[PDB]
Amino acid sequence: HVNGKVALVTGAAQGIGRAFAEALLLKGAKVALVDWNLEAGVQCKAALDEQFEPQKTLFIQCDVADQQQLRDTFRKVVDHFGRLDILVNNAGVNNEKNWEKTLQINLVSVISGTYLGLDYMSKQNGGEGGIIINMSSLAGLMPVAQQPVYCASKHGIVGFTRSAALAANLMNSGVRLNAICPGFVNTAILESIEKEENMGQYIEYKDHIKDMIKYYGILDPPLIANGLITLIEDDALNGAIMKITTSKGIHFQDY
Amino acid sequence: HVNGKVALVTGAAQGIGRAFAEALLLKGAKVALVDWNLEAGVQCKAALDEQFEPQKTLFIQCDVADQQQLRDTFRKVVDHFGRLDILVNNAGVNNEKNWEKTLQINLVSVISGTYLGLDYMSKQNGGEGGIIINMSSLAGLMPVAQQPVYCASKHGIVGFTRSAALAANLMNSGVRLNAICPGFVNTAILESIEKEENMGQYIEYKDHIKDMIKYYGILDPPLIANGLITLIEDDALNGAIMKITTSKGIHFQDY
Ligand SMILES: NC(=O)c1ccc[n+]([C@@H]2O[C@H](COP(=O)([O-])OP(=O)(O)OC[C@H]3O[C@@H](n4cnc5c(N)ncnc54)[C@H](O)[C@@H]3O)[C@@H](O)[C@H]2O)c1
Ligand SMILES: NC(=O)c1ccc[n+]([C@@H]2O[C@H](COP(=O)([O-])OP(=O)(O)OC[C@H]3O[C@@H](n4cnc5c(N)ncnc54)[C@H](O)[C@@H]3O)[C@@H](O)[C@H]2O)c1
Ligand SMILES: Cn1nc2cc(N3CCOc4cc(C(=O)N5CCC(F)(F)CC5)ccc43)ccn2c1=O
Ligand SMILES: Cn1nc2cc(N3CCOc4cc(C(=O)N5CCC(F)(F)CC5)ccc43)ccn2c1=O
Repeated sequence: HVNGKVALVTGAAQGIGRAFAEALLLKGAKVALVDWNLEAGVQCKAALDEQFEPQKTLFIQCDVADQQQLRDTFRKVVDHFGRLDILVNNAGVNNEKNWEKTLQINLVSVISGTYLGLDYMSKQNGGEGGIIINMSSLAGLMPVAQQPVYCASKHGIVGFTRSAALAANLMNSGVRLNAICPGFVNTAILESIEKEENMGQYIEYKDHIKDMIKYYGILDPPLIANGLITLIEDDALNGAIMKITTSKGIHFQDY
Repeated sequence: HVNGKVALVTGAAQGIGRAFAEALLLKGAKVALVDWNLEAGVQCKAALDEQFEPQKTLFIQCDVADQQQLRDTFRKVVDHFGRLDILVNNAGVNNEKNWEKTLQINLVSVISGTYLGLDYMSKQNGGEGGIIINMSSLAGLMPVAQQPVYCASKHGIVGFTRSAALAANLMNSGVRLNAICPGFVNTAILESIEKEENMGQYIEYKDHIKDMIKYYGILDPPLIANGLITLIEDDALNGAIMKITTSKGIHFQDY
């Protein structure tokens, strides 16, 4: 189901997004790597081009929270690769200080990107259907005392995705929407909990998170990519909230 | 436990917010009615003045989604009444068409209002503690096919409020933060499901909501206000997610 498909992955320069790009590439997708960090993107594209044919990937610099630029980016992806099959709204930040920007990136941009994915992929517009995967977190399901707004953002993604999936069935768009909710993942974002710039008033309680990181353990990005691929290959999965934890592996929130 | 306390209720001009204001007035609070609807707000305070003493209420016109107005409105309330004890972040809209505004109103404003509430009320800032109640919805706990962004916003409030409650404990702020998640309530917002202006692309699916309304029935605003009073009066309730249904009345989400 993945071979020959065109995926747009936001936040693809590193971490989970990069892992998605690699997993999709390994299974024969073409991937637009979309990220606001041009330097990390360049390095990512360089590394991918050592493992994959260059025609298989495209780097586009975009701040997903800039809606005009996001729209431009979708236009570029479809102009470059001719179609869109898979959208992964993966970009996210931890910033409890500039918390409005956290909401803009983590939630608003997931909704706007989702809506663009439906415009490009819905059968209602003559598309072939497709899949949209949105990156939530266990923080989308349970509280995080040291990051309430991050928590808010990931909760929003759960409710939004479950609802949009239901609406997709009703509209016969042919688009399946699912969300992934990882435990801690071994990526650079974990570093953010050390910085008053990112934690603001919550910086003083950062060691509680550091303890949870060690006691729950951390997930390898490839494992999340495995979850991604599962979602993409199983066309029964719509509205699914996929949980990935070190203890229970890849499973689902039941409602 | 309520007598002589100062309450700020957003969305106070009508609906659940008006019910909160009345319930609080009945229990001896002073209430700042904050709402963007000048006409409704003026008539609300006029109606309240016929039943309660005029000095117990202050109407302030404010778009809560305008953070500068919100901040200013907080300053005017505390200047007028001399302190803040109870913040009810109750304003919300249903608008899946200009869904960015819906997030600004339903989620951004709840967080910014909460943060303002804590600025005044936290012990660590020279406050004497108090309570913040956020208005979620059952849409904060489950999907709504015909209003995905409303759902996202209400989910956001649940994640935010449970998280901030835990933080308030860590920080010994002396503030309790709870959320209420009603089923359908007999207010003017129910009319919006009939309008393309509010429903946008989901307008064609509104009958499903209408069917749920007939299925579940409709709650009276005063019952919701009874839920508010329960939260204010019980100092053991922090991070509680109160559900109010026709079937079960006032109860709590168990996690
Ligand atoms: N790592 C974890 O523990 C964890 C757990 C649960 C969920 N998540 C979520 O997984 C997703 C991926 O994060 P990660 O762990 O790989 O972190 P990361 O910080 O290493 O990678 C995030 C990537 O997104 C990009 N990005 C951020 N804001 C952007 C914007 N406005 N426009 C474009 N690109 C932007 C960054 O430049 C970066 O390349 C995020 O949504 C994060 O919230 C992470
Ligand atoms: N009525 C329901 O079935 C139901 C169910 C669950 C939750 N809720 C929530 O209850 C709350 C109260 O809504 P309601 O049912 O009383 O509806 P309503 O439309 O009758 O009242 C909402 C009030 O909020 C005000 N408001 C809206 N946006 C504002 C803004 N930007 N700035 C200032 N004031 C603003 C409106 O002017 C109005 O007076 C909302 O948060 C709503 O989402 C309602
Ligand atoms: C059984 N079990 N339960 C849990 C609960 C987990 N939590 C609760 C605390 O905060 C979290 C944050 C994020 C999160 O998205 N992060 C980490 C902090 C950040 F880097 F800033 C942003 C990205 C994910 C999960 C959790 C984790 C593993 N867990 C597990 O294995
Ligand atoms: C057991 N049980 N389960 C449920 C589920 C309910 N739902 C799911 C569908 O949508 C909702 C919307 C709102 C909501 O906040 N609204 C209504 C629509 C609006 F006017 F536009 C905005 C404000 C509230 C609840 C529900 C309702 C009662 N329920 C019950 O009693």
